[PDB]
Amino acid sequence: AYGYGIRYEYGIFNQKIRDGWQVEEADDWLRYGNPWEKSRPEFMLPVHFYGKVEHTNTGTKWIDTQVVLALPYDTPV
Amino acid sequence: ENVAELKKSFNRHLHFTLVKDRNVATTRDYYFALAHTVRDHLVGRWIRTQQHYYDKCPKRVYYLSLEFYMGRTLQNTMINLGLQNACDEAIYQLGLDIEELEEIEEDAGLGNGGLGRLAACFLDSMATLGLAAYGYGIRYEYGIFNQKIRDGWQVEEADDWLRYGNPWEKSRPEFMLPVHFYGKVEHTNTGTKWIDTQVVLALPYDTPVPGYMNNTVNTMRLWSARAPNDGDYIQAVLDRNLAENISRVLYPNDNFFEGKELRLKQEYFVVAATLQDIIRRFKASKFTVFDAFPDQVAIQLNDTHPALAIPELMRIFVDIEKLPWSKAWELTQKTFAYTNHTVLPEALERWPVDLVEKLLPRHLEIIYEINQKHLDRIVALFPKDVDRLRRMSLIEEEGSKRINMAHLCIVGSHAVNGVAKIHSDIVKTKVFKDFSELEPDKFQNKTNGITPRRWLLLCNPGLAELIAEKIGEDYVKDLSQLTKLHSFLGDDVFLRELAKVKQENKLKFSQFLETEYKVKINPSSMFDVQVKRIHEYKRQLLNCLHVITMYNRIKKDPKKLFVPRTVIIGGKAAPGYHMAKMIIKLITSVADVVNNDPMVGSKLKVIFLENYRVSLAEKVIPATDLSEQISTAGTEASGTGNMKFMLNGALTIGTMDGANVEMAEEAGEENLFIFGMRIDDVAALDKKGYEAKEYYEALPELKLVIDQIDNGFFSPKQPDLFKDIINMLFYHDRFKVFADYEAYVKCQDKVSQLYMNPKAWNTMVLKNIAASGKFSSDRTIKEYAQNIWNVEP
Amino acid sequence: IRRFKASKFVFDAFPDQVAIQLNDTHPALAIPELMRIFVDIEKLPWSKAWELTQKTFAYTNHTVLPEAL
Amino acid sequence: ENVAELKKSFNRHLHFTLVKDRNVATTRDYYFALAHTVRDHLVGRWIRTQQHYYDKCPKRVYYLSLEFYMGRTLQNTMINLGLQNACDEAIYQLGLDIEELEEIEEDAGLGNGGLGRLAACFLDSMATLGLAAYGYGIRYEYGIFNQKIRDGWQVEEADDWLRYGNPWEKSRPEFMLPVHFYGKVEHTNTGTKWIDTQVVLALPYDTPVPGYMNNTVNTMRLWSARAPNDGDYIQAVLDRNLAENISRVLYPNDNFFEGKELRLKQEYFVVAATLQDIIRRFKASKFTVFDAFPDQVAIQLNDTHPALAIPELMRIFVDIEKLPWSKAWELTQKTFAYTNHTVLPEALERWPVDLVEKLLPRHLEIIYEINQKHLDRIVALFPKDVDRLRRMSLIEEEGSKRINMAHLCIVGSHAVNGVAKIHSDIVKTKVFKDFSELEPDKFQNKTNGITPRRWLLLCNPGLAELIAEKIGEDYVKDLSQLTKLHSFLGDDVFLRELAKVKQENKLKFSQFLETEYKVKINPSSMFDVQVKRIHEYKRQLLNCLHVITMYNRIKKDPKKLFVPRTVIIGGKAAPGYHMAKMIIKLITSVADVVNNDPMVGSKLKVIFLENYRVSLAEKVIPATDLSEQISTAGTEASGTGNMKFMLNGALTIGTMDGANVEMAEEAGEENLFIFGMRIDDVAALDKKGYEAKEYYEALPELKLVIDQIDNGFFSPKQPDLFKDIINMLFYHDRFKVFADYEAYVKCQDKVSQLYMNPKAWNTMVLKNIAASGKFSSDRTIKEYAQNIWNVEP
Ligand SMILES: O=C(N[C@@H](Cc1ccccc1)C(=O)N1CC(C(=O)O)C1)c1cc2cc(Cl)ccc2[nH]1
Ligand SMILES: O=C(N[C@@H](Cc1ccccc1)C(=O)N1CC(C(=O)O)C1)c1cc2cc(Cl)ccc2[nH]1
Ligand SMILES: O=C(N[C@@H](Cc1ccccc1)C(=O)N1CC(C(=O)O)C1)c1cc2cc(Cl)ccc2[nH]1
Ligand SMILES: *Cc1c(COP(=O)(O)O)cnc(C)c1O
Ligand SMILES: *Cc1c(COP(=O)(O)O)cnc(C)c1O
Ligand SMILES: CC(=O)N[C@@H]1O[C@H](CO)[C@@H](O)[C@H](O)[C@H]1O
Ligand SMILES: CC(=O)N[C@@H]1O[C@H](CO)[C@@H](O)[C@H](O)[C@H]1O
Ligand SMILES: Cn1c(=O)c2c(ncn2C)n(C)c1=O
Ligand SMILES: Cn1c(=O)c2c(ncn2C)n(C)c1=O
Ligand SMILES: Cn1c(=O)c2c(ncn2C)n(C)c1=O
Ligand SMILES: Cn1c(=O)c2c(ncn2C)n(C)c1=O
Repeated sequence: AYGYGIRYEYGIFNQKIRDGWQVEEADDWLRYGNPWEKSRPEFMLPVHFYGKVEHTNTGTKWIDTQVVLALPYDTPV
Repeated sequence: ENVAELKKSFNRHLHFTLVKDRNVATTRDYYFALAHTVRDHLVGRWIRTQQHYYDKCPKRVYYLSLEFYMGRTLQNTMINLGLQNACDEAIYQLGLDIEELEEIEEDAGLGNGGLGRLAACFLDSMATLGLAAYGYGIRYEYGIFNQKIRDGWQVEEADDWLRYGNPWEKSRPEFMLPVHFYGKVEHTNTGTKWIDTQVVLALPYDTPVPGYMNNTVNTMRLWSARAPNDGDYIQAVLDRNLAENISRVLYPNDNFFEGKELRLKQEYFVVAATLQDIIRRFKASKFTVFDAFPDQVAIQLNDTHPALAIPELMRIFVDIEKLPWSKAWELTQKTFAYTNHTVLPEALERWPVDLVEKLLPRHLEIIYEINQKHLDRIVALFPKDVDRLRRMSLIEEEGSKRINMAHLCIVGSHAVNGVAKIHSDIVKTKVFKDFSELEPDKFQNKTNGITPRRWLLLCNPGLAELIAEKIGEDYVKDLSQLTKLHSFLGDDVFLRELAKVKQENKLKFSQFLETEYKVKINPSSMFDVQVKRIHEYKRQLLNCLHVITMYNRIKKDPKKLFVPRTVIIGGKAAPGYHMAKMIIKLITSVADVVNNDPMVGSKLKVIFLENYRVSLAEKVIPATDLSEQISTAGTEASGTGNMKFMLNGALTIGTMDGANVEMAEEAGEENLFIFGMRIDDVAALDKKGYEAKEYYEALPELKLVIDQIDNGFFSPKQPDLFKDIINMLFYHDRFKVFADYEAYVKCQDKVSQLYMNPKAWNTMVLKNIAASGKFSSDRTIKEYAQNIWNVEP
Repeated sequence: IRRFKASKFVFDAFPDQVAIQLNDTHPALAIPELMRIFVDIEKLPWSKAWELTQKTFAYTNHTVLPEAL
Repeated sequence: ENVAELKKSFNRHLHFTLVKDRNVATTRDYYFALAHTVRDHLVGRWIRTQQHYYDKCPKRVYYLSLEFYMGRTLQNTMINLGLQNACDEAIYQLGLDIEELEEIEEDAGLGNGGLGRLAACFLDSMATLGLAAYGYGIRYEYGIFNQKIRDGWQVEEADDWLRYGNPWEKSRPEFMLPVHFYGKVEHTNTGTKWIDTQVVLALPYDTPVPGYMNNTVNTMRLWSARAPNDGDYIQAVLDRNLAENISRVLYPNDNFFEGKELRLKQEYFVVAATLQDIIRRFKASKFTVFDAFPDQVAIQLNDTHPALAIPELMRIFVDIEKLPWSKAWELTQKTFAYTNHTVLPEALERWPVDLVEKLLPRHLEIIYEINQKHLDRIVALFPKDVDRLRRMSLIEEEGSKRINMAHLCIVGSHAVNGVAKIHSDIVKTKVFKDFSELEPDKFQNKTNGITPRRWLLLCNPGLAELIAEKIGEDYVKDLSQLTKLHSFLGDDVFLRELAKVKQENKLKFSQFLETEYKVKINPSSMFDVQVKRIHEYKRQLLNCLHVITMYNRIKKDPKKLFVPRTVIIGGKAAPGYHMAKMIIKLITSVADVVNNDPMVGSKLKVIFLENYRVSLAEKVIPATDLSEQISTAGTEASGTGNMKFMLNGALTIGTMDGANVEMAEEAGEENLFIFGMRIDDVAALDKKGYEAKEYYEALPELKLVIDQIDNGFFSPKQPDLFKDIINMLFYHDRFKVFADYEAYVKCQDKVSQLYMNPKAWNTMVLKNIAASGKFSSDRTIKEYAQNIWNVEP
């Protein structure tokens, strides 16, 4: 088995009670470092967003896209 | 188009076209049903394409050649039409294996090697670029012979490729034409008349040439010889074979001139038919009327083989269309362009005027007049220099008069090109100096190329997919896009994936080798490959020396670390080429000793790849680690196999000759294993004098090899079997094998070193593949379109 | 997909080597994305790819609350 | 320590730290495993060193700078720890190439050029001398951008140097600190209070600085910006980027002031954190308590960038530690020392008081008070001279009020120094005349230096070994020992060995050039190099004129003996520096015409060295024959690249400017190719009036070059592409390029003459290297230690 998700810099917020109301504080869980994760840079990948669809004889092409990279981090289970 | 409908069409053809059902259908039957199913997808665009050319009348390009080394058509057609994946699925769903059906198809081997394969790659490129191009050749009943090895020797078998029928060809009876021979000339008051001739009919067969994913389908028109219809009755009917013998068989000579009357008939046959077909088409279009001819028609001469086209066109314009000489000649020079494909003396076409007088009387007269107008000019511009007249004449006088067809092509053409920088240079400043000095702008270079469809997409889908997943499919039509590959030089994973692709190709090709040959293949060894026509200039002999060399080093120190190799050498030898046949026997003799010696084991295997042809090149090329391109510097006009291996992930070891020089420039010299003498070194060694007995005396490793070959170590039953080889090496070797021996071996040692460093080896592989873009035949044709034919996509 | 190709692999065996559980609808786009890869990248016909897809994916519904759909 | 144990440690890290084995390990993985293996050797001495400083409390030196151009750390660390040879052997025994692993390491390019590299050389020197020194900067997520050339133009790419992680840095979370911004001031009865501020946290990262073979390891502490922890929730979390943008990227400007609010934030950010960290440390040691502060702490201001430190310290002493102004001010002046690094008007920092009022309200008030006490004094000593008050004020009134940070540094410091005799002189008697007249003993000179470890031992091992075999290894710590080299001026063999070293460096660097660029390199040609940030004052343009000059002479008389050269010009241009970018395009345009003209051939090659950085300087510098140091006299404060080339065997051609003047003094003027106007000539030409159209009218060779550049000879597709360059040269050239053209070219001709006399050339080379001792940064720091910081090794 393999789990697949997103490595959020900020997880679910830390909740505090101020004057009886809930107050949210950023959960900066990686500030001091996480020894349990292992970057795997050789497996980085590009992800596309936006752009448009071109219908050519070589089939449909998704062009003019903005690219973002995906850097995986493995945690042992 | 979709899977379900492809299954129905297949079953429909198996039934109505093959008259079979699943219980009685043969493998050939399934293949024909699939072939017809795919073939139907071309018809619409083929009619549409040809109709478009008629309505818009773009300038037409005619590639005239005696050779078209087409290989197989089914897979190629499925890829260019975007049907492969669908057909693969449909066939699989019908319970069949498409790969097995594909092996049924006979190769259309109407060529000898490069020259014929270049023409085939050009058609693909011209169709992919959307040009109104037409290829014109001869529909040989028999192509290049099928090669077999019996008792270590090459044995030839007729290549009866049409026996079972050809679904990819379409007879065009309405365009049949008569071609004349012999007869005599009559200079009357109504024009010159070529009469009392022997007539042979030419029946054209059209084969569709589909471009890659563009809806364009051009035509390859091949002519067939047929007896006219107008002593013993039986013999007379049988004698009809004589005429039909004209398009019977392809002359099996690569880079060698054989002045056989039948060949001269094939040259004129294809030429007379083609030029009459182009003229008819011209006059049938929207068009003194001929002034626009050179603006509507461009004819490329593939080597001097179709040289007769120059006078044939003149004959037509003057005797048929009644145009004055001066005008006829002008249009001719604007119409023709000549490609010189070789510099080897033995390959030069020099026809005895006696032979030409008897067979083509009217053409001899025209060639003589062309030479007169030609020499009158020279005499004017150089009143003194009479030796220049002799060197530029279309006629050679020394002994029996002969015609220099190359000279004839130069004067009747407006463009002349070599097939690689170093070759074109040698052609312009050395071989045809006297001509280029007068007409400098006439000579050019058009470096050869190979189509990335058949030679990448078709032969190595794994590599095409890997590349495509990283930089898109853009590269198929614009190969210079492979340079983006440099972005991943430090990407360890992409390098492991690149290697996996090669290894899979090697594992598969290995299954082919253990199936066709006894030998056990070390799948981890290095695949050292040299496949091309057997020639002394290509030096399969040099390679053979290195193999025996490696063998001895192994026997000498069995415990000495040796990088394993599987040396593969293949190629057909011209039937009458004695030295080529002997070289084949030597290789087969070596393999026998090598592959069966317990001490060498899996360290070294040698294979003489039988029946090397296009379909076989598609299998071994993707599986190669090391490509041997070792002809003597200045002897290989260009080479194309070298490009094939470069595009498919192999490293190259060769001399600075042909296109090898340009490969080094594109990828960087350090990323190739260059060695040996260069154009200048060979010349120096010549002026001085090549004494082969010196290297033998100064190199012990070479001496051991030579002694083994000379004393019978590789032919115990026949101690002097290789005498002729030894004799040529020591006294008649124009290709200086012994002179590059030392550099070659040292180069080979470095290759072995690098092979042991996968990271380094594949890194270089990636730079080569990244630098192969330049060699796509689309780029070659692009330069032809712009600088010679003046046509646009 | 890269792992599948690097193992002892064309894609006919994909569903027999790969099972992808979609935790609620959040990763729903994985379905059309695989179709995209199969068809636009791997050049497989639609019918074949749709078949490989359904065999590969499994969906787990984690709620019926209208505001969570 | 020994080979076997280094192999085990390497394998131990590959396994436990990289979670890899040999079959799946990447090149980056091996590099990290080696890096960690070497890194372990520093820990013991790093803890020991810092513990020693705490127990003995020696005076501490803090080098405060916005820049640290560190380059790579692995090799440097192996050399200073005496591990290189052992690691090289271990790695080789593991089947790897240490050189390939080293190339994986990203440069820590947190600098723009000299100013940042000087700081880096200083840390090395301070650690080698055993000083209790600390460097303080900003840990930029992105350093100086990575440069690429696309279509002849410089293109910028983010230098994401931390992406894969940095083994040489150590987060120190327990020392995190808050830095405030904005807010307002409150003058209460319990002290002044700076409130309602925006807080940003600064997280320090420590990097060890190992001295050469001495067991000392100091620290380089770089600060990182982090958002505090105490509308739409998502946006709020995302908005945390704003604060963190403070230490996001290094401003890519060399010698140019950009008054951007973000930059002002970086200046204060690094300053507030540093001063609070030093104060805390001070109060945490063995210590009214602050009276001993200046005896325990010395802070050097690298240029005016960290000028805010003066008021920040005042703010701390008065508002936090509750010290009276008079005392606070005294301690401050005893603590700070200021180094002026430039005299170029455009590089001067002048912040609009409006910007400072909003961002640093409490600091504006303190700067105003400092100016009041400052001007009250002047008014006293010069009751009449009111214009003197305007010229010495910390505030400039002309138009929008601005703050002269340099003035602020002078009054708050007890020492001010230039970076070279001629520069310091100009700083003391001209630019700051009004200040030095009152406080003469305040101004000094501290000629720049470069570390012989990285810039000799690391970059040119062959030369270090040759030198070491002749005079011992003593010179590494005392470079003035190179003078013993004079003992071998007539030693023909030592001269042939000196030349071999250079040639090897040239052959290796040549492989780098043919690998990165198409061009074919003449390994025997003269390596003419000018690598530095692109500037009009540095005159890469002048060099370019000479190249075009040489090119024309070659075209003019192809058969005229020409001493072959490989001209290399490289350097990054500030992104918004238009003229610098245009200059790059010109050079690339020239190379294209030059490198591809058949008539010039191997006589001349031109290369625009892409992405010039520390690791690249280490490759090209050892490979240089001729070093171009040709900035206009009086414009280069000092220069350090010039020193690098001198120590590595290159001859210099330049003007009497910066440290070039001192190089001539040490080696003897005749042993350098000096030319052009001098500080006095340029002034005369100014008073008179520089009319560039005169030299163009009086020098045909220059006119030809100019016409070619202006008429499109180097940009056919864009005839007026270089219009802006021509326009500046003829009407807006403050660096008088045309004025030194003639002298420069004549100087260049003499260099060519000498190059043809190997004995003479290398003899001069030896005198230069022998005279380079003075330029070791150990000597520079020694003078800083004795005359400004008052600390001992
Ligand atoms: O960063 C080092 N160790 C690591 C150890 C670590 C790793 C993973 C989680 C927690 C701690 C470290 O302290 N951190 C990584 C975290 C971050 O990125 O902020 C904090 C380190 C050890 C070392 C030893 C020498 Cl000699 C020089 C530099 C060094 N850095
Ligand atoms: O020739 C027929 N189909 C063709 C189908 C075909 C066409 C072109 C190439 C290969 C196969 C056929 O079998 N061949 C042509 C080849 C040749 O030239 O010898 C072999 C055919 C189908 C059919 C069906 C009926 Cl009911 C009667 C006669 C028929 N002939
Ligand atoms: O992060 C580990 N090693 C570290 C090792 C390292 C440390 C510092 C610089 C480079 C490499 C790692 O791979 N990186 C830190 C870099 C980053 O900040 O992204 C990349 C690690 C080892 C390990 C071993 C197990 Cl069993 C589980 C989790 C693990 N993480
Ligand atoms: C490509 C090819 C050739 C040309 O090979 P060279 O090595 O260039 O002589 C010859 N024969 C076949 C079958 C080919 O596919
Ligand atoms: C040394 C160095 C410099 C300083 O060069 P000058 O010629 O003194 O301006 C600039 N950049 C780099 C990368 C250096 O190594
Ligand atoms: C006469 C002849 O077959 N020439 C061949 O032509 C091909 C195609 O141009 C070249 O690649 C090759 O080197 C050359 O030997
Ligand atoms: C502002 C700035 O970057 N100044 C630079 O400082 C270095 C180090 O002192 C000098 O060598 C150089 O000539 C000068 O241009
Ligand atoms: C290439 N070649 C041939 O193909 C050949 C030949 N002699 C006969 N043939 C067929 N010779 C000498 C030759 O060099
Ligand atoms: C088949 N074959 C040849 O083709 C051959 C030969 N000797 C020379 N040649 C060319 N021998 C002995 C032979 O058996
Ligand atoms: C050095 N330099 C720059 O770095 C610069 C500039 N203009 C913008 N920039 C970034 N100018 C005029 C300049 O001289
Ligand atoms: C990339 N680039 C520039 O950077 C540039 C320019 N013209 C001026 N500059 C600065 N052009 C035309 C250009 O392509």
